[PDB]
This record gives sequence, structure tokens and C-alpha cells, in this order.
Amino acid sequence: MTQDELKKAVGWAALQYVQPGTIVGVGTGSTAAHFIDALGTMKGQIEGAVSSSDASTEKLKSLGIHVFDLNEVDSLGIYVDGADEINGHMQMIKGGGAALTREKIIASVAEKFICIADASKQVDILGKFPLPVEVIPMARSAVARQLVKLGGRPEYRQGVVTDNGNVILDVHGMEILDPIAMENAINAIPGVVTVGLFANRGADVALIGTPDGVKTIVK
Amino acid sequence: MTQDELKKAVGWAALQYVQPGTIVGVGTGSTAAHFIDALGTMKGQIEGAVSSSDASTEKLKSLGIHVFDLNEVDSLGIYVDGADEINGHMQMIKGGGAALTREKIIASVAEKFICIADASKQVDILGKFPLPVEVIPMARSAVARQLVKLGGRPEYRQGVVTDNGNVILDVHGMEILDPIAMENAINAIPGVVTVGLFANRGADVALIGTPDGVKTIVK
Repeated sequence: MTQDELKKAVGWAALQYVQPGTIVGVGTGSTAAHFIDALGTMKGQIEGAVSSSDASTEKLKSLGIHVFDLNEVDSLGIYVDGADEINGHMQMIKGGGAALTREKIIASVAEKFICIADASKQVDILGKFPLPVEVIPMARSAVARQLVKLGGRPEYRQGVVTDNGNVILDVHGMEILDPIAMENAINAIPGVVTVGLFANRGADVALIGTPDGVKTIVK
Repeated sequence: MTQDELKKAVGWAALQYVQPGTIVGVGTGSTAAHFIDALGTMKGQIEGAVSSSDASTEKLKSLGIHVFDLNEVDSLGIYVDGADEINGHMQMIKGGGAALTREKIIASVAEKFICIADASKQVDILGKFPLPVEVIPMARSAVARQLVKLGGRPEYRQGVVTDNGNVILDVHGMEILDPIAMENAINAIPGVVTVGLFANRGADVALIGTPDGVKTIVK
């Protein structure tokens, strides 16, 4: 259909993963917005949700869904979110838009990560979409230099300031052939807060909206 | 002599590493305070310093030493600082006091890390001194749980808030037999900003004040 319905079919497709009587972790972004819409449908069948962004929270709140803080929760059965890119090994790049840090923390608490996305987010090798990296301001230059040394071209998003008061460096031109080693290498750089690479903890399930329907990838 | 003179002898001992015409990275804490004092001595022989804490900055500034921000510098020849503990492999634990994050970032920019400390900081296996971990507030509980899973007993420093607006978890009871693998394991935890383990990048030189003088460990 149209890219946006490909984002709706996949939003509702994920509703089959929501289990009655549980708390749901929800992502942020247009694709995720459709899942929230679908989730509103089960208001009354679930306990609530842990939200990754104010936008999402404000929308969940508006559908009569109780939103728990991440510190009011011990664990999470599922976390449903989109991705900027996802390779064949379920490893993803996230953060292009909003909530890079919150999204990654909630995903670490979630047992199962359900990625919902249209076919355009599928890639062979992560890297085409610039890899976002949140860093402590005082270390921007330091980290910029390490990223160069790691093979990418850091481009500071002037004007932007995370809710945690940090800056963002979008790394271009990298051909991330081994996402796990790359996530590790950048997480090792002092000054780095979050790398938009969900490789050690990738998607467990992926709902991909294809014009022929919605393919489901697992494991 | 007295523990404090053991901290003064070692402060001045490090002055032999300061090279004329360069910028110096200075640490924070009582031991480092003695190095600053000694460094004031070469005011006029060096270009200035990159400071790891306001206290240090205010003191360097007071000795007529120009202080450059970390983003006004490309690299650093040396960084002189103390440590809460240091093992035989030059790996250390730092952050018990102040500036855990800034200290680690400056040390990453510095070519040579010079550790100055009295003999009490020397240990066989890191862990006795609680391992500090700076974390994004929203993930305190999350990280607390992972640290438990890694074998330590996280104890949140209630009341404290980093200059980066974060909280601190001091991890007790760990017997950090492999500091590199442990620094890697904790840096991998979303929510973690900085782990007070300088293992992938440890001390290159260690000036240890012993009653018999000042031993110098290298490599």
C-alpha cells in the first residue's frame, strides 16, 4: 500500500503480542504511534505501559492507559518500537529521531523486543543511516576524534540538547560490519552516554510491513 | 613519614614528568592538590593545564596557570591524578570522591597517565574500595539490578547529584579479578554513564609514596 499504511498494518500487527494483565513498554515515533493507537483498543485488558517519550506518554495518557515510570517497574515482558535500520541479524540502529537513551534503557528491562517497521528500514549492513551517539558536552571533541579513528564522520547536531542535557553526534559513512564489536568500541569511549546500536540486545521479533502483507522474523 | 607527606613527596615527584612548553592535565583530590602546588612552581615554563574539577581549576587559576577547556585541546601529553585503588597491572578504581566522569574523559585524551598515590592505594585485586558508577537517574533501578547480577552490592549515594545531573551507585563486595572484562560489562549497561574502572586505559606510570621513598612503576 502506501508507506504509512505499511506503518499501520505493522502497528496493529504487534497488538497480537500484547498479553492481557501485563505492563507494555512502548516506543516513540510515527510507526510506534500506530501501535499506541492499537493498544488503546485493549485499554482495560492490560495494566498499563512504560513510555519511552513524552509524546508517547501524552498519547497513552490520552487513551486512558496508565503510564508507569521506569522506576515503578521490576521488568517488562515486551517493548514495541520501530528502528532507523535493522539488519538480518536483528541488530538495529535507533535514535535518529527522539529518545535514544530512554528507548535503550527500557529495552534493556524488557524481556522481548518487538521491532515494528516498514520494509524500508531493512538493510544488509548497518551504517547507511547515520549512527547517533549521545555524549556529555565537555567530551564532544574527544569523542568526535575517537569516532573518526573508528572510521566514521561525526557530525554534531548543532542546536540540539538531549533531555539529559547532552549533545548528539551523528556518525556517517561507517560500514558497521560487526555491530556488536562497534557498540562495544563506542560504549568504551569516556564521554559517551548512549550509542544508537542495539546489537548486544537486538530485536527478538520483527514485524515488517511489506506490500505483500507483514512478514514476521524471529530469533 | 606521615600519610600526608607521603602525598606531598609523590606530588612533587611527578613534577619531573611535566615538560616545558606543554599543556598539563591535572587531577583532583588531596594527593593531586600537592601536584598542583608543585606545578605552580613551573608557572611560566608551561602553557597551562586542562583541569578535572572546579576545585583544581580554582586552584590552578590562583597560581597564575591558564586553564584550557577540554574542547580547546586536541590531545594531552600527560594527565596526573591519584586513585582510590591501583593493582599490579596498573588498572585502577577512581571516582570515590569527585569528578569521576571528567577525570576519565581527560585521561582518554592524555597520552600518558601518571598515577600519584601513597602506598595505601596499592591492592592485589580491585574491589575492596566500592566501585563508583554514574548513571542516568531514570535507570538507577535498572542498573542496580544488573550490578547485582554481576556480583556486587549497589548502594545509591542518596543526596548526591553529579554536575551532569546524574546519580551515583557505589558497588561493594565485588572481587574484580578481571578489571577489563568488568569495565566492559558495566559500560554495556544502558543508563550507565561512567564506571570508575580505568582498566582498558590504566596508569602508564605510577609514583607511589613509600616510607622508604617513592617507588616508580612503569609499563
